[PDB]
Amino acid sequence: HSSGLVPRGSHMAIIFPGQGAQKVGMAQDLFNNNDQATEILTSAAKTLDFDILETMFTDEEGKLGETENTQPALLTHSSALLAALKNLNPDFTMGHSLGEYSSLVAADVLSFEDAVKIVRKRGQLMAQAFPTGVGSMAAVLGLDFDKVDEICKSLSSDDKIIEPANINCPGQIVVSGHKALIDELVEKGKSLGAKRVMPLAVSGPFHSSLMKVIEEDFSSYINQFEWRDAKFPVVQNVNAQGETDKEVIKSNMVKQLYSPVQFINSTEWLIDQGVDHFIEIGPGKVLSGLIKKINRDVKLTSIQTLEDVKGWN
Ligand SMILES: [Ca+2]
Repeated sequence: HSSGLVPRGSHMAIIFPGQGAQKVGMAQDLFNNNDQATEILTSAAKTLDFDILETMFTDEEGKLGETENTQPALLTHSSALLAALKNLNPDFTMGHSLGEYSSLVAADVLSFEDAVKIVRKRGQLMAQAFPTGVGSMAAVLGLDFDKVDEICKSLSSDDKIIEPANINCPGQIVVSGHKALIDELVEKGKSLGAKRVMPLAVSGPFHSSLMKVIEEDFSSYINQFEWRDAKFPVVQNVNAQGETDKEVIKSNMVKQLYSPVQFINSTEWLIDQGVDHFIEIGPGKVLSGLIKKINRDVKLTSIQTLEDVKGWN
């Protein structure tokens, strides 16, 4: 201001949701109503080997929530919104699990066509990593991280493991690992003091050390594309810090598979750099809800529809 002392603040981060934020009908309002968004949607349609747009808009096969489909659907919706927005001037970005790929497209690490192929393979490898019934995930609500981690250490036994996977906000920690231990937690969660332990609709033990089984296949595929440096820092899920290096970001995308999503620490790191406005771009406002529980003073904007794009523009 007029004192010549500009407070740390006024930085803005654009952020992107992942699995769990999809909805049938997503992006149907953009298609053929905005040229930039439609370029992205038609790119995804021409690139993918299934009918991504039918799957997003009407999902007559009820497969939108199967992660091999949901991942490219979410990337496509967030990127289509992003392409339609004018003078979005982010200082940083982050995204939740799949959402980090939307950050990579936003920061020009990856082109949209390279990223949509990459996340389709990421979804197919995750979906096929373990047979039905071997690994799963559950949301533990109402407990501090230290208590959830203790519980996980107690139940991990007999060569089976359960680990904190998605560290979302105070009172919401998703855990992941062998299904027998996930189901024991589901059964005993109330007695252990959790407000609610919700088993989740997932095909495997995502973001647990068990996902090392797909590291090699994923590293091999991602070498088929050119990765670039980021134009502004991507706060990565593995380490909760801003990264711009192409080789550091690429290596962290492979580690991301089998490492917990550090959403609380990434949110905190961004606020400690002076981010006071987060703009969520995608279907739903799930990350805005998590950030509100992390810090109630920062500003939250959600961009979900063509009308929200018009209002911003
Ligand atoms: Ca990854």
